[PDB]
Amino acid sequence: MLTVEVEVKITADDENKAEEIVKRVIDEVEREVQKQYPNATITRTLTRDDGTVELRIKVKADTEEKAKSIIKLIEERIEEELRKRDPNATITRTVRTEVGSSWSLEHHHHHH
Repeated sequence: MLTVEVEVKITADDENKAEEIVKRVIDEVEREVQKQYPNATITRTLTRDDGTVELRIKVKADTEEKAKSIIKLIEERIEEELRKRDPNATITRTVRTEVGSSWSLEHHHHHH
């Protein structure tokens, strides 16, 4: 299993109330993901910058694909519940983990 780190930049009308909603929502979704994926660990850090609630989600899951599933359904919910009262509630996915560390497989064809 691997850990996936994304930065979801949540812009709302009230960054105070945006923080409040997104806090509860992830925690309510967390307990429902824990029963689907027992080994998957949901971690989140809301850090407010320039009026944006910068939600950095860390999902340690079986694969990256199954982690992105968890991330996406969180990004659904946190924008839905927030948009109901904050009209300009829009989340920005910025992935902070890159998976594609290439290497030179140099092999000199030297046999006798």
